[PDB]
Parts: sequence; C-alpha cells; structure tokens
Amino acid sequence: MEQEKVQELVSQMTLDEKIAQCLQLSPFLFKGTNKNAELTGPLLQEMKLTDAHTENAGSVLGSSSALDMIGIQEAYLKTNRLGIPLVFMADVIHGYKTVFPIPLALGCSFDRETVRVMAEVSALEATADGHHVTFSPMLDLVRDPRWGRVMESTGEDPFLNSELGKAMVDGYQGDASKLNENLEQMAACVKHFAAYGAAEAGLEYNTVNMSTRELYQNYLPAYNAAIQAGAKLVMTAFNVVDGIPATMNKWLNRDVLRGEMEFDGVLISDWGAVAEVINHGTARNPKEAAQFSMEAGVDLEMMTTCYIHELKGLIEEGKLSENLLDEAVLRMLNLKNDLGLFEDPYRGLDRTKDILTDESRGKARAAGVESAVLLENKSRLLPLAKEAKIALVGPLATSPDILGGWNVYGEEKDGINVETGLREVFETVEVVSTEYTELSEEDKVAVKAAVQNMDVVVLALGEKNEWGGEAGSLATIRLPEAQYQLAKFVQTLGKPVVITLFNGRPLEVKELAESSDALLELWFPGTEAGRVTADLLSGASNPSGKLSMSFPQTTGQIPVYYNHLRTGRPQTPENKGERYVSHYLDIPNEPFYPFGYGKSYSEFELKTSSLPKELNLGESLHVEVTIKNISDIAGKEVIQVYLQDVTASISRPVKELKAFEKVALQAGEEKTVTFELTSEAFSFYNHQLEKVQEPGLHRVFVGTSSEDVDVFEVEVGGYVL
Amino acid sequence: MEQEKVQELVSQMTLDEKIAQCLQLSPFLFKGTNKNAELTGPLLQEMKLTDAHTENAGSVLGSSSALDMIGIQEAYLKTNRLGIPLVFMADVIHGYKTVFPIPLALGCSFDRETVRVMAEVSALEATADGHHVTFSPMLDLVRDPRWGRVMESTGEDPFLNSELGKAMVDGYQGDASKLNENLEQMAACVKHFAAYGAAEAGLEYNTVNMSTRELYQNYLPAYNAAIQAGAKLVMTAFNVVDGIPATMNKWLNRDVLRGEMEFDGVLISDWGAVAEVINHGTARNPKEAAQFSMEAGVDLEMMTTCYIHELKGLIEEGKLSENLLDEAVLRMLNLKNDLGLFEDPYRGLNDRTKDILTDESRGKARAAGVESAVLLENKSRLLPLAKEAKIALVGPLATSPDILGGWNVYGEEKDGINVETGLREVFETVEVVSTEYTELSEEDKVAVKAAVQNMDVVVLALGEKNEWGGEAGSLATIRLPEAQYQLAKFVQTLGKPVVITLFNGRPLEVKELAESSDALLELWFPGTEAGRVTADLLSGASNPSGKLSMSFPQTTGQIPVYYNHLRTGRPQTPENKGERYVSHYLDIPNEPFYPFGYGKSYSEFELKTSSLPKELNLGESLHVEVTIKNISDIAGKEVIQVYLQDVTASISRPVKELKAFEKVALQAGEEKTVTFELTSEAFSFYNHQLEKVQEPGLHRVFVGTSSEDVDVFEVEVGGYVL
Ligand SMILES: O=C1O[C@H](CO)[C@@H](O)[C@H](O)[C@H]1O
Ligand SMILES: O=C1O[C@H](CO)[C@@H](O)[C@H](O)[C@H]1O
Ligand SMILES: O=C1O[C@H](CO)[C@@H](O)[C@H](O)[C@H]1O
Ligand SMILES: O=C1O[C@H](CO)[C@@H](O)[C@H](O)[C@H]1O
Ligand SMILES: O=C1O[C@H](CO)[C@@H](O)[C@H](O)[C@H]1O
Ligand SMILES: [Mg+2]
Ligand SMILES: [Mg+2]
Repeated sequence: MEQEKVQELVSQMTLDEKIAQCLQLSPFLFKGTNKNAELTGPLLQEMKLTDAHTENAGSVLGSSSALDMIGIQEAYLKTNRLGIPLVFMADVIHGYKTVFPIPLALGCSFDRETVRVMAEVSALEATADGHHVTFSPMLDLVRDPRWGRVMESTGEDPFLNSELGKAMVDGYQGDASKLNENLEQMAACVKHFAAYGAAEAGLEYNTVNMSTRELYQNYLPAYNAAIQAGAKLVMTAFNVVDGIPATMNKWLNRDVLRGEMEFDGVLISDWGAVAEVINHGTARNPKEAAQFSMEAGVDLEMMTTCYIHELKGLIEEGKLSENLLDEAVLRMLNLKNDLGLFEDPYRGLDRTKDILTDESRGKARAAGVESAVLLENKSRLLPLAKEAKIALVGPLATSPDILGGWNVYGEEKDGINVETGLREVFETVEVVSTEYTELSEEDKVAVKAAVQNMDVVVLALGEKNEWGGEAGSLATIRLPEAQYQLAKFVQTLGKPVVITLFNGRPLEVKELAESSDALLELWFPGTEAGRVTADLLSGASNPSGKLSMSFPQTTGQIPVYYNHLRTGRPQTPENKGERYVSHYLDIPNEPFYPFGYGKSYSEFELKTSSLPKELNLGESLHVEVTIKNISDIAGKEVIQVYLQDVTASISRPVKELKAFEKVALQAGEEKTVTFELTSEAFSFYNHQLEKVQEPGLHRVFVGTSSEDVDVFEVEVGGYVL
Repeated sequence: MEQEKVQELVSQMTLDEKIAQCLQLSPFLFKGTNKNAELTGPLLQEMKLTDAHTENAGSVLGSSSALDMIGIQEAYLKTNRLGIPLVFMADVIHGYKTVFPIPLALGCSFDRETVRVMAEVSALEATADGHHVTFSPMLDLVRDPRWGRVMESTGEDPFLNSELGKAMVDGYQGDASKLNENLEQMAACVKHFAAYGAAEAGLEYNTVNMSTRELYQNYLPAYNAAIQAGAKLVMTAFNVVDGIPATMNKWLNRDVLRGEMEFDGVLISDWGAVAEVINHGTARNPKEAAQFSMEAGVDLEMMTTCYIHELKGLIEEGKLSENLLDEAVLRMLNLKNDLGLFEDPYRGLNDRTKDILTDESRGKARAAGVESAVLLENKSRLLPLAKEAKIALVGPLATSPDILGGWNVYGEEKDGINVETGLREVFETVEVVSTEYTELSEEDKVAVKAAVQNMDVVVLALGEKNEWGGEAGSLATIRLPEAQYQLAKFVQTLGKPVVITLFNGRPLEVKELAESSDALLELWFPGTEAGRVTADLLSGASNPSGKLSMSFPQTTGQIPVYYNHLRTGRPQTPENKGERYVSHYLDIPNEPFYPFGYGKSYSEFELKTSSLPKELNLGESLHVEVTIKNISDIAGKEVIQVYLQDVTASISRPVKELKAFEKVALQAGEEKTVTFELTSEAFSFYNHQLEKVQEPGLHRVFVGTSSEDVDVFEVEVGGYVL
C-alpha cells in the first residue's frame, strides 16, 4: 500500500499495540499453529504472556511449514484489530530443504555466482514454505577455528566475505524494491552486528575486544557491503563491543549502523540478547534492559519480554520518549509493506512443486564440487579410474550426517551418503564403517580384510555437525583421536590412500596429510555430498576450491591468518635459525595450509600484463591477467590479486586480498581477465579514524594463493584524481 | 652538582655532542674495555661508528664487571671534552650474582617484602660490580603462557603487579631523591611501555591490539604505579600499540607517559626498537625512524644508529627542532646527576666485593624461594616427608644445574645448588637416577625401577630448560617434552608414593602430572639456592605458602584464561549446567586447572570477616577486617585475599578483581587480625569516554584464600561524595 497509509496505521495504534509489534515469538505461542500445540500453555505462562500480547505480536520465527504459517496468520488476522499481518522469519543459512555446502565451504568456492544460486534456490524454497525473512548472511570475520560458528562465516578475509556477502543478499532478495512483487524472493537479515567471531579463546558468547580502528579496518566491511547492497534487516550480536553488549550499544547501533552506514531498516535482537544484557551486567533488570535497547534502536525483541512488560511504564514516567517506539513500529510496518503483506498476508500462498526439485539438487551438487578443496594429491593418485577397486572405510563411509550445522529444515533421509554416492560410479566398493570416536580390534581386522582385496582406500573421516555451529566450541581443534589412529593404521596396509574429510572447521590435518597420498576437504557439502564426493574422486568434476581460512599447524598457533602484520623482527630467509626474530621454538610460523591454497587435476600458467611504475592518488590500477590451462584436463583456477602498503602511518598487513576470479579453462584454452583496484583498495583507516590514502609504495601480488604469486612494485603520489 | 651547572652543560655541548649523548652501546665498542676487545673492530665498522661517536656516547649497556666499567669510564673521561661521564646500565632482573626466583615466582610469593629484599640485594650487588641502572621491573600484564616472557612478569593481575612493581622500585632505589648518596641503591627502569605481553598467539614480538579503554583499565596500571613510586627510567616496547610501534608512538609516550603519568625521566628504546620501526612498516628509513622516535620523546637509542647518523641532517633541514634534542640531553644529564656521577663517576667503586654472593644474601634468596613456590597437590598428607624417608630422586631436574631461570645474565651456575645436593643435606638415604629432558630410554626405565624398588618415596624432578622461555622462547603448545609425562606415567606404576618437583618459567599443562602423582610442588626456577629451597619444603623445615599469580590452563586451547573475566550474556551456572546454549567448551571445563590465588599448605586456617557496613557513600573507603586462625599443629603462612565485583555498570565489569592481599604468618593455634582499606579508587573503573569514574550501585566483596575459596558480602554504594 502507500507510505501515507502506513504512516496512518502508526497513528491509529494503541500504546500496547505498538509495544507488541516490537515482540517476536515462536509459532507454538500463537493460536492456530499446527505443531507443538502441547507446549503452548506451559511456556505462555512462564513468559507471562496473554492473548493481547500474542494477538498483537510483531513477528514469528521458525514456522515449521507453509501450513503452520497459514493457520497462524489466518487465526491472527481474525482477532487483530487493524489487520497488521505477521512477518515470518527463519534460519535459512545454507539451504531450506535442498541443503547446500556450509557457508565456510561456500567461501572456499571463491565463486560469487555459486553463492547467489545458493541463496536464490534457498529463497525459492523458503518463500514456498511460507517464510518472509532469512537470518542470513552471517558476516562475522573469523580468525579462530575453535569457535563452532566459523562454519557460518565465509572465512578470515573481509574482502571475500564482503563480495560473497553481496552475492548472498542479491541471491535472496534480487531487486530489493520489488519484494512486494517477486514472491519467490525474501528479505535477507545481516548478522551478527558486530565482531562476534572474535570471541576470546573461541569460547562461545565470550568477550570480544579490539581497538575501534581495527573494528572498522577488518570487522565492519562485510556487514557494510551487504547493507549497502540493500539487505533489509540487521540482527544484533551476543558479545560486548568495547565493554558494551552490542544489543544495547548506542554508539554501534545509532551512530555507526543508522548513522554512518545509513541503515533505516529493522534491527532485530539475537535470541534473548535484550534480556541478556542483564547477565553481562550492564543492566540491572528487565526495565533497564528495555530502556537501553530501545535507546539503541533495537526494533524487534527476539523471544524475550523486556519490551512487552516494561515499555509502557518507561514511556509514562518519561524515562523513554514514545517517538523512539513510534519510529521502531514504523520500521516494522515498512518491512511488511516492502514484502507486500498489506496486499497479500500469505505472500503468494500451493508451492510444494518448487521444493526439493531435481534442478535444485543438481545445483547443490554443483555448489559442492565448486567448494571442496583438494589439499594433497601425491603422484597423481586422483582422479581414480572408474573400475578402481575401492575399500571405503571410516565413520563418514555410511553416516547420514553430511548436511552440516545450521540445517534447520533439510532432512537427512533426502541426503546421499558417501557409499551410495561412490557405488553409483565405481563398480567394485567394499565398505567397513567405523565409529566416530572409537577404533576397536574387530574394526582393524575388518579393515585389513577389505583393504587387501581392493586397490585403493577411500578413508572417510569427520566431525559430527553437533561438534560445531552455535555453542560448539572445541578448545582443541582435532578430530577424535581414534580417527588419527585409524589413518595411521590404514596407511600401514600397503595400499594408496585418499582421505575424504568432512567437517565444519579448520582442523589439525598434518597427521592426516602425512598418513595418506591424497586429502580432499569436502567440508559438509549438503544434500548431494555423496555424489559431490564421487564426481571429484572419479574426475567427473575437477577440484577447484581454495581455502578461505587458514589451517593451523597446531591449536596453539591460533590465531593464524594470511593478512598479518610484519612485526619489528620478522623472520626472513636470511635470518632463519637466529633466536631473536618472531618465531616459535616448536612449530613454523606458517599455517599448515594457507589462505587461497587449493589443488586441481589441471595445471595453469598465468602472466600479468605490464603495469605502470607510477600512479596518481585517487587513481585505479588496472591489472590484466592472462591464464592458460596447459594440461589435457578441463578445470578451474582462482586468480587472486593482493595489495600491500609497504609503509604507512599505521603498521599495514603484509598482504590483503583486493580482487579474485574463478576462471574456467578447457584443455589448451587461454583467457584474459582484468581487474580494477580502485583507490579505495589502496586506502585504510588511520589512527584518527579517517579513511585515507597516503602517497608511497605498494606491492601488487598476482597468483593462485596468498603464497604462489608474482610481485610487482608501484609508487603512488603526485596529485588526486 | 646544581641544576644550573647541568643547564649550562646543555648550552656548551656541540650539536654532534648532544646527539651522541643519545646513544647507548655495548661495553666492547669503547676504548678501555676489559673483555671482548676483539669484535670491537668489525662491529664499529658495521655500525659505521667513529671515535667522535664513541668518545661522546651517552651510556653503556651490559658491562661485564667493576673492572670493565672502571676501565671504560676512566678511558672515556680522559678524552671526553666537557667531562660528562657514562651512565652504565644492565639487566638485573631477579638478582645479579645471588640469583632469586624468577619474577613470575616472586608473584606467587604474594609478599611485598620478599620482592623489595630481592630488589635491595640485587642493587647492593650490582652497584658493587659497577652498574648504575637496572632494566627491571618488567610490568607487562600476561594472560598467555605461550609467551616466553611470562617469566619476567608477576602474572595476570594488574593490582598485584602494581604492588609488587612498587616493592621492586622501592628496593632497587630506596628514596630516589638521594641516589647521589645511597650508592648501594640504583636507578630502576620500568618496562615494556606498553602492553607487550598481549603478543598475539603468544608469538614473540607479535601484534598487540585492544581498545584504549582496555589499555587504561588493565595494561597501564602497573607501569603507572612504578612510575608514581618514582622509577627513574622507562623503556619502550617492541610491539605496536593500536597500529603504531610503541617506540615512535607520540600519543602513548608524549600524551600518556609524559603528559598523564607526568614522567620526566629518560625514555630508553628497547634493543633496536628505533631502527625496527622500519620493519613494522611505519618508517621508510633511518631518517624517518629517528625523526618519529625523537618526536615521540625517545631520549636514548639502544645499540642502533638512527639518531647518530640522521639527527644532524634533520635539524639542519628544519624537519626536526633542536629543542627536542636539548630537552632529551637534559634528562640524560639529570639522570647522571641524580646518580651522583659528576661528583663520583665510579659511584663509590672500595672493596665492594665483600658485598657479592654473601652468606646473608644467599639465605635471603633461599627464603624468597620458599615464599614463592606453590604446593598444587598433596594427597593423604604425603608432604612433608620425614627426614629418614628413603628417597628415589629421578628425572631431568634431579642433577641439572639449570635451576637459576631465564634472564640470568650474571649469575653463575657453578654457584648454584642442585636438587641432589639439596636433598642429600637433609635426608640420609637418597638414590639418584638422572634422565634426559627430551628422552626416556629403556635403559632409563630399568635404572628407575631399581632405584624406586629400594626406596620409600619418589621425588620426580621434571622441568623446562630456561632457554625454552624468556625472550623469543615462544611455545605454541605449553607442555613439557612428552618424554617427561611418559616418565611420570612410568614412575607411577612402581607402587610407591610420588612427589613431582616441577621447575619452569611458564604455566604448563599439568593435569597429567597431577594425576600421575600424590603431590605436586611448583618450584618455578628458584635461583642460586634452588636445591635447599626444594629440600626445606619437602622436609617441613619450610611450609609451602605460595599462591598462583597466573592461571594454569586445562589445555593450550583454553588460552587466554584468567580469573578476572567478564560474565558474557550466557554464563555457565550450577543451575544451567549441561545445557548446550551457554558459554562453554564441548571438550574441557570453563575453569582453568588451577586458578589465580590457588595454593596449598601443611597448615589449616579459618578466616572470619568482621561485620561490614550494608551501605557506603561515593568517595568513601571500605574497611574490611579479617581475623585468621591457624587451627593446626604446624606453623605456616596464608595469603588472605580481597576481591571486588561491580555487579552492574555502564561497561561490562570483571566478575572479580583483586583489590587487596596480605601474607599472614601464624604459629600453631595462633590468631591475628588484619584490616584492609579499599578506597573508592578500588570501586572505580574507566568508562567508554575514558574517564576514571565511580557509579552508585551494588558491589560484592569477596574475602578468602584464593579467587575461588571466598565468602561473599554485598555493599550498596550511593548518596553523596566524600
Ligand atoms: O541463537 C541464535 O538464534 C537465532 C534464531 O534461530 C539465529 O538466527 C542466530 O544466528 C543465533 O545466534
Ligand atoms: O539450532 C541449531 O540447529 C542446528 C541443527 O542442524 C545446529 O547445527 C545449530 O548449530 C543450532 O544453532
Ligand atoms: O589508539 C589510539 O591511536 C592514536 C594514535 O596513536 C591516538 O591519537 C588515539 O588517541 C589513541 O586512542
Ligand atoms: O631485547 C631486549 O634487550 C634489552 C637489553 O638487555 C632488555 O632489557 C629487554 O627487556 C629486551 O627486550
Ligand atoms: O569503541 C568505542 O566505544 C564507545 C562506547 O560505545 C564509543 O562511544 C566510542 O565512539 C568508541 O571509541
Ligand atoms: Mg604507504
Ligand atoms: Mg555498578
């Protein structure tokens, strides 16, 4: 409908109606839900909720289905005074029913289009099952693989997360202004604002702390890119930011998000995060919690009752301006309108035919093959011949747990396990399945026997997803020790070994790499994992992923990341072995596998056209890269361009990723791609918080990982374009 | 002399002269040195130094002896135009020749007097051997035991480090207005300014980064306390602080150090930290390095040549003002003066040798060792051991002379007392099988089996070599070599009671050691009398009374873990135990293996807090009164501890903060009363705007014998301001 009528609806609301609009609830607390009705009484009573609260609640999160949604919205609109429909939100993180690779894997794709296809397919399916909003993209920069939630981030690099973050939003929302029309798309909600993934000790919900300059330089860029690209919501974070819980952080949310970033959409709290400021000890009680969170501009309280029970009193005693509430309600209604819920509360609703199609599955498969990373492949063991005799052993041989974490809707019975997968392709396969956390003598005899018959071992190891995701912090980033022992065992059997590793985080893999001939990191590919796995092993697909997060030498190296500072005593090749340089006595400084590292069955040669020696301030560097696949085999490479600022008023990272592109090349084929490094890429935040460019020398690095690069020099100065 | 004669020295000094006054060099680049006279030729020619440079050099670092000093100074004065003597500095960190426990151990003493006596004995000896300035206390807060330098800090607590920091300055310098008179006292230099101990990944020299508020709240207090206690010098840090290397960080050093902390002394660079701002990528070359460090107020460049080769040109070209150099030179001379060098450039050097490595001094180092060690485990009263107990003494620390610890630049191992020698003095029957640090052979095991079979108890002496810590001794995994845990596993199967005497420079993973033995005693590195420290504790001649000044993590992946932590929005409680969506790990407990303030005794105490007021005004002190009784037959010391928590505040506040502590001696039966004043400063914190503030509201007071063994009382602050 029209803006003016929305502005009117605010006018016509009671105070209690407005307060309730700022509440969000689980489906089974509304009249007319069709699942979990036997939890409605107990919980309603514990939250001290009444019919007036539930009949005016702003939103719903975690509807179980299209049918669940319809019954609730049909029932709500029957008893709702002014006919303000519910907005319905859900966690569509990496697939709705067609599960795609976990976002950390998606980052390893280094492939913008894959990310967009994933979100688009996800929206297709979610909108079809009644949901208006996904709580995705998750844009927290991660440098600490102990934290279970690294699985939701696209890795340790702000640029890559920024790009892929834009692709996710584009994919879910398409045209952000036609969400009232395009009902196969949905609102995206950026999370978690901000800096959540710097939790101390990878410990869930734990303290985050960093200088403001570093917050802007590295932790904010991606939330900003998604926002600037039209993301409709932002969700707050659980952590403090500089001492102050993000949910009630006024500078962060008013000054930075609404001020600097110009975000005039709904700001939703994370689950309980409004009331939990009480636990952080920056609010004495639910009254204070609500006052400070409203002051901060949190418009939608997620499944707690601070606003519901306390805003009226705050407004009547003049502790809190009613305009703030008014503005918050106005944002909620603008959201609903943008989704066309004033014309159609059922947002297009039967669409079952669209869920879990064969075209969608093929896409998830394509995502999986794009995202897997080949870490080792000694003496061309991979790809395997289709008639190769295979002992498939390990806990991931038959396990149905290949969908990854934050899979709220996808069903394991629709999944393709590794056995099924492999059997579709290779004729001879013998399988000895083993426990995730044990290695018995009986297992070893069975494995001995399966291996002796066969020609090659596919050793499938991995985590259960429940060992990652939210509140899945591992102090030690290792598989259960039994799996390292199973690899040591299997290696003694005389036969060639592939390890197909399934997980949600960087792990200590040195032992795995040292005990096998090849190692293929599939992360958690989703619904089609088995076939992703088979197509890569068989060569039907050629591995092309690159690591979007560093793989540490050991737990004690964390945090280790490619974009690191030099220090005053950097280790060089000409000071190696000296005592008084930055190093460890017991491990290398280098991570075991670095950012941008990945292998292929193909082989490539790159050359960079001549670049200018000199450059003006404000001027863009145009980089031209010619790349040839010099091998019999078709496949993709990921060209990567980095910049270093050799000298600056702040110590600058030795490298920073400024551009990348995945390039498909047939056997023999050659191509040219060109990048624009605009002058922003030469910029940084200074000691005073200004975004600035300084004349001086930069190095440009073109290559195929953060470490395989040719290096060029460029001098910036003169005048400003 | 008088300040006029000093002000005039500045006026009469040439430019080239004033510059060289801002240079410090190793003893063997000087004419007159009694050691390393080779090396002088090539290093001078590498540094492109002259005689103009060395004849006017400001200072020396790390002279080898009183004769070295005297030789250098005598020869320098002979050819020095205006007669400005050299100031002579050194790393006297935990002792000179009589070596005391490493500073981390000293922290575990929880005893100010012990620390002051260490510092006092250290200056006594150092001045006797020619040194004017020590590079100590090291006041970097440490939360990460991977870092080799945790050995030099007194731990993870700002308050404790502040207090013991002042005891150290007080002990080295006594009354600092009379350093020209008490020539058995010496100038002290606080380091490393600032926040150096927060090195990322505990990796040496690595990036440091934290909000300015956190810098002020936790990382600054100790530097500040030592400075306010009158510490003569400060040294810069190798690390960046918010992007900028500390050495050229104007705000940190002009605004914070010289402005807010009102420090008007020499600011010395750390070794090469001036030229090294180039490697940090905040200076193109020695010209800018020099410019930016002088702009920042660095007065003395340590063993690099940016100032000497670049300050002339910078001043002539007008890029840098001669006033800065001048005031820099004035602080230099004011320090020489304060030291009494214009009256006596040999600072009293008169058979000061009678003063070194004395019997009284060694007895003090010994007492420091027994104060500082920490009894971590003692099941079924195995310790103390009867003096007629037959002892199998096995392990790498059985006979190792490596017991003086790291940053021991002057102490000699031949004077050290090793564990066998210590034990043999006390217990009649000792059999000894030494093993390697990093191995466990089948032959070793056979020998251990045979020794243990014969004796009644195992003293299993495990440890680090000191070179696995100190500077640039970072460990990614904080474990002993695996052979040592395997040795403990082995010994435990021999059916005899086991004590592990652990010697180290950092918190280690010790769950496996605790689990494979009946008692565990953490001697750290006690210094010259290590063996007797160990024997006395084991025997009961001394009663363990140390407490942990740094948390002992469950495993490496728990780092950083410390007592003074924030609550988060989803704290693990005893009520929510076992729930998935709470702050916790899947594979280990939240808690460290041993917490801050944790320590055991052969004695047993009760404590009783006198009734506290329910309310308090702003600006008002809280007087906590504690009665403590040793209810046991054994005399011993206990460390009463008082913490505060600010329950609600404009910033999420630590669950606990140590605000007072005292070590209380007690005979069997004996009772005493101590009272502490927690001022309103203790109730204060830094807010978002960076004001030091006090908020009305609820605080909890915790009185006890560790961060975990406490009685909790509440106090409500408000009303008006005192
Ligand atoms: O706890 C949470 O619940 C939210 C709702 O499921 C989810 O979207 C957030 O990412 C997560 O932090
Ligand atoms: O609610 C959840 O469900 C998921 C189940 O797939 C789990 O992995 C997530 O980490 C958890 O947040
Ligand atoms: O961290 C900082 O960097 C700046 C430069 O050191 C300084 O000027 C600011 O006041 C300070 O907060
Ligand atoms: O490198 C160093 O040398 C200095 C000189 O010994 C010492 O005092 C510092 O603590 C240390 O950083
Ligand atoms: O980090 C910060 O936290 C402060 C409190 O939110 C804010 O006011 C400042 O702008 C900022 O320096
Ligand atoms: Mg530059
Ligand atoms: Mg308070």
